[PDB]
Amino acid sequence: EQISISSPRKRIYHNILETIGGTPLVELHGVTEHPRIKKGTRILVKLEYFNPMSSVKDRVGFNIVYQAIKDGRLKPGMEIIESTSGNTGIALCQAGAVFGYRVNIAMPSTMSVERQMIMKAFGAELILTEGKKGMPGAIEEVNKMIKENPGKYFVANQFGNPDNTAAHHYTANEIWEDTDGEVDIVVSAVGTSGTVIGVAEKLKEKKKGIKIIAVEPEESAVLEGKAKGPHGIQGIGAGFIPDIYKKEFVDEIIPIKTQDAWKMARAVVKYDGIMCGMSSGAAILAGLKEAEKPENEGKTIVIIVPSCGERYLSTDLYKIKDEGTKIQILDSLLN
Amino acid sequence: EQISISSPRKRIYHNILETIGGTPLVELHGVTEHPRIKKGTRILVKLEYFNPMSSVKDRVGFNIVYQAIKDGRLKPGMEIIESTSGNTGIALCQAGAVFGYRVNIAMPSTMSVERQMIMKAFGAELILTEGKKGMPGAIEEVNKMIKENPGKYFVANQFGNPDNTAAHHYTANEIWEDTDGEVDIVVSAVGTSGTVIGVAEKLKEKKKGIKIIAVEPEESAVLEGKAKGPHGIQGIGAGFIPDIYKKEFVDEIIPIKTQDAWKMARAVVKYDGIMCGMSSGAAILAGLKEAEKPENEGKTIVIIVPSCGERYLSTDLYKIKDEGTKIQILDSLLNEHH
Ligand SMILES: *Cc1c(COP(=O)(O)O)cnc(C)c1O
Ligand SMILES: *Cc1c(COP(=O)(O)O)cnc(C)c1O
Repeated sequence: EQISISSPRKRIYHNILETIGGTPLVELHGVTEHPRIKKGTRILVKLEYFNPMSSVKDRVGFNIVYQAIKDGRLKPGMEIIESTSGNTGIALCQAGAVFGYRVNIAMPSTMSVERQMIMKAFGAELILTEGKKGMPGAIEEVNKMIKENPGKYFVANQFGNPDNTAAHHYTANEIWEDTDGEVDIVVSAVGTSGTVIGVAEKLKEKKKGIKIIAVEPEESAVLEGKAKGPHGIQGIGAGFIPDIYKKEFVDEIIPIKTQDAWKMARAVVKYDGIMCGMSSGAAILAGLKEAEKPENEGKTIVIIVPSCGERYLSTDLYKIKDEGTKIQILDSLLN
Repeated sequence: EQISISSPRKRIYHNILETIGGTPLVELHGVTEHPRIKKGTRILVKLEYFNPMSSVKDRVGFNIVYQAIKDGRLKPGMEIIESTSGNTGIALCQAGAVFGYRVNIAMPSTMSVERQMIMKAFGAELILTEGKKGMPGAIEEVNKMIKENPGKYFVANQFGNPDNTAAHHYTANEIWEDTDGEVDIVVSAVGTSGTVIGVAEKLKEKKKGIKIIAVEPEESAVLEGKAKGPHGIQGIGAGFIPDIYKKEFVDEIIPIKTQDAWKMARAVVKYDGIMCGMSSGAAILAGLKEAEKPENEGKTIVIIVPSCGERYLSTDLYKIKDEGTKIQILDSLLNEHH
């Protein structure tokens, strides 16, 4: 067979923010080579690290800040300020630099040492919190900071800001377009849940039969009624239900163990040559568990890949190695 | 003024390899705001970190393996090898993974330890040579391996492989289409020279008068006949003139100093929100200087941005915090004369 690379975009972008979105939808083949996965069943991954700062959050940082400005909620003199688990902080720095607004961030030193190492360069100004802080380290921090410093700050409030969810109607349109309306199932690991709900509401609008599946850490299955627990899937498992979350739009929630998520992440880069992050591992494994169900035969399954594994080198993601063959590794992951 | 994000690609890719190329051409603004740069001249950057592994090398690693598999130089039973500790090794690992070929990358033990990890992630067999030996030590190991194992390896040979250069006819094609034939000048920091020449070859077929400019470390201006020397602009300044290099296609060569390249890279991310790498900082500076030249008013200048600054967090790229207002920094970057 022949392999054709991408053609010219035929567009000259005015600024980096215009290169956000329109991320590639790619077929998985290596990790899908399994007896119970029919050839008619298509498993596609939507690579969000193709965004300017390699994360799905690029859509969110841009939208939150952009709307706030056109709204009047953010105006000359004020400053953006948020508390995040990583990529959101980065996307806000990217938007701030372009719009000319100084950014302020507060995150838990426990996520990924290199996310902390990106905000400075952009012109940001940090503060970081305790691990096991989960959010009281991210969230509250800014709360107090703003408090006495009145109408000077604009808080992103990613977990409750509707402009987060809204940015994903584009993610949804992209999925619908790229599959020419064949998308049957969409799988998404949840952080703020802006992606899962934003996509769900926009796709349901185009076709109600689509099944929306949320993915969360088994060690902190909060969407499934459990309590905040410790886990290693960076980017998700906030430890509480986001205000922007709407269960009515989610059909099934799948819990994934931190380790299986890492292991899946390893198989995906090894057998498909796609270097996805930790949360992507959880999303893909859950997507593969759907692909083997008898009633999903022939269906088209789209899985969001939030980030790239390179932003996790400092972690244990690629530390331990896996024994056995591919089919061997795939079996341990599915059963 | 309205800001519109990208539209759906309206396409499903058979594999990651197919998402290579077709990189974005973006207008620079913040760093072009200096009295000596005219309002007409257009300064654009081609972001090659939009490739699947964030570097211009994805095009090269792909084409080398693809062309070899097509010609029969690479076949079942063989393995890929290459002494490289940069982006090319990563590029080859990605191709090998998809095409199903074992990859072997040789590099000094002591350096770039998780780029190493990135490579091991793809399942690459790392060949760590003696630290104080450097790249020459790794190349010696490669030569030793292929010599003791005749017919077993396929050497990428990025500095002398015509398939490197050929890959950039696409890069060229993209610049031509994206600028609707308007491109006047192309600036490219040189590593293997695959980019500057592959683009020049194709573009000089499109129209007469397209200026091709190569950029290199001012501390190792080998293309300019100077002597090899120590510099800090990763990705370029190989220290010798690559076999695929063809002086005929290059109109001008601009030497850029290491810290200047770094200083530009910071200004670009800070004032344009584009986190480019070291070599990108060098090319952009070079490109900006061309933009202040009287004869270049109203022209369209295209600058290649080889990689993302995220792959340089362990270096001193962002360690130094520049003092001064934006104008002070830009003015300090463009104050050299004649
Ligand atoms: C932010 C982030 C997510 C977010 O999922 P959402 O539903 O959009 O909040 C997922 N994965 C990673 C790695 C992230 O950084
Ligand atoms: C590979 C690479 C280059 C290459 O320049 P070429 O003329 O194409 O060899 C430049 N910069 C960086 C960072 C690279 O990795």
